[PDB]
Amino acid sequence: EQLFGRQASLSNPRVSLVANSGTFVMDDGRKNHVPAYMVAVALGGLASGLEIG
Amino acid sequence: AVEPFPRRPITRPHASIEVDTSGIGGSAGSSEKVFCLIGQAEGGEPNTVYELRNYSQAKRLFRSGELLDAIELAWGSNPNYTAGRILAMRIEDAKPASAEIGGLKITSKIYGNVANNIQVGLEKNTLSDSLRLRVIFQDDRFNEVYDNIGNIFTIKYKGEEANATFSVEHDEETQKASRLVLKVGDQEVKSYDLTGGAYDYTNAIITDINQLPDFEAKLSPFGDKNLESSKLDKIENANIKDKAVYVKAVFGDLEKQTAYNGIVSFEQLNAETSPIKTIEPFELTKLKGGTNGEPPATWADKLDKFAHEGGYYIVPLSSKQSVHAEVASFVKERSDAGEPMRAIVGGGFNESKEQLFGRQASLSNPRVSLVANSGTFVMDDGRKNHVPAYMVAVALGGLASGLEIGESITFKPLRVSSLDQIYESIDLDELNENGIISIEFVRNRTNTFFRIVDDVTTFNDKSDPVKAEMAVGEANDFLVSELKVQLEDQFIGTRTINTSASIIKDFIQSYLGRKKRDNEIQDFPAEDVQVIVEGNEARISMTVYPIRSFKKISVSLVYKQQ
Repeated sequence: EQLFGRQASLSNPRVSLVANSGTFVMDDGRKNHVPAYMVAVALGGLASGLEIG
Repeated sequence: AVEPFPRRPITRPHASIEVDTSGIGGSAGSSEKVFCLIGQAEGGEPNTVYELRNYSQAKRLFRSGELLDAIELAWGSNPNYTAGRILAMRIEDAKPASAEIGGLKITSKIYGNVANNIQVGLEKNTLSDSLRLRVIFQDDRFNEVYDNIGNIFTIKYKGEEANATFSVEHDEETQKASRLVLKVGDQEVKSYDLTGGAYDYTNAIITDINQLPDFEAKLSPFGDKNLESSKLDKIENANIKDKAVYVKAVFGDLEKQTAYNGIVSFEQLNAETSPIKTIEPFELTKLKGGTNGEPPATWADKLDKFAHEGGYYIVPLSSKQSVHAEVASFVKERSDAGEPMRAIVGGGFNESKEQLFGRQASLSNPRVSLVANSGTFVMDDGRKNHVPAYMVAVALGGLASGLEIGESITFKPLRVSSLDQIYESIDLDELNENGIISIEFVRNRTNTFFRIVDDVTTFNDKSDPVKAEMAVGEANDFLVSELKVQLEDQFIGTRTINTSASIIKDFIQSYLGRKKRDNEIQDFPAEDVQVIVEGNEARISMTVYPIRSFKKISVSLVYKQQ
């Protein structure tokens, strides 16, 4: 519902809203539990690597 | 014709798999020609012709009936000679079912007695001052629900002034409500006529109201609501300073969403110049008045519907002699008009050969062939059905549709499980000599076949193959028709500045030579062509030898010593 609240406030094709939050295992073996905007980086880093098509 | 069903909109990318007793069934194969059928059939629009490419569409639209069984025979009779595309129209003049409750006239997209099993109802959503809808079609178990119906956006006035009022006016001449005015403290800021122009959409109104420093119009997230302004509802003096003032288009929201329902159409009840009966919640109630009607005494109007459709083969699923005459007259008309066709007919169970001769005596036409045998077929789901001849006629029609133009149905096998009567050699000869097409049984060491003995039309004379053998006549038919239409395009259709008789003669000879190079025709006389031109008209005459098939073999044996 809060996600829909953000959707209600914001509806723009130039932006996408990610909902899930999780944890990542990183260098040195440390695993960090992080908010969604860190997941957003993973989506952004992925999309950056993918080709245009 | 019309390919009725477009895509279903989808929501998510996924793969789903579900066990079932039955599959998707047959499929239309590549074909030069098209196959037309008429018969008893539940579902679909009466007096409308539908094109089918797959058995799934036939199930989805022609929900049940002997017609749907006929399609299965057409594509299931032989995988090698699978029948081509299909044109179908239901004989029964079914009716829709209707419900008129709660300010709404509700009618069924489905036509027939099934339509009365549709239930639709509205409910009041106390949580958001809105109406709610549910649609259930119990036979197909199709359940649909809509919520927050009618409410688009909310307005709040934020200033300290005593009173803010929201008003919408009504036009009685057309029953529309096309004004929306915001007033605060007996002073007006703006007024939006909802009759197009400046504020055609509610989107602009929301933008307009939001610009006002003392107001905010906020979009409801429950369902896309960008309706045109004219669809807003009658509203009279709503206090904008309060917690929430709703802007409502009850029918407009219903009109958009309900268009996507697969079962129902909605109309807004006019009272019985009468004002609008208010759309209000009501119990989920059955639709009523949907029936199958009765078939017409004459099928001529139905057959006239197929003119200019290109279906070479047409089969009526009936045994009535008068109906057969109607088709024969209709086919005769189309052939002269420039649309050649062939009709396949067969009536009743185990009908007497004398009665077959009675039909032959009444009817002798090269454009039609009469099938005598009746039998039973094993079909999908393991059910085996014992059926009249006109269902066998479909198998012949479906077979002939799959075969190439130059190849006859003669002697080809058939999958029919069994036949009512097993004609003897003499019995078969009498039928074939009298222009009756029949089925023959043979037995291998451990195999059994049902074969089509030969191609013969009701026309009896053996003198002219084109009259007798439909395969030969069909080859001539497609040859001429394909030639003329091409010729029309080059000279009549396309802008031609000049033309001579000899030029036409060369073009004709070029066309025929190409056919021989494709093996479509075996031989012909090159010098026999004639061309005459007379003002705006030209006469063309030519001859081509029909193909001859292999019929008789006689053998004798001699035993000897050593």
